[PDB]
Amino acid sequence: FLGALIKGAIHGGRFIHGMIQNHH
Repeated sequence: FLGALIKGAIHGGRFIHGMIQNHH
């Protein structure tokens, strides 16, 4: 029930595109 794929949210939510949830 961790939910978080560690590597701290992929890599910190910026590798893809702002986490797609942070984007800009």
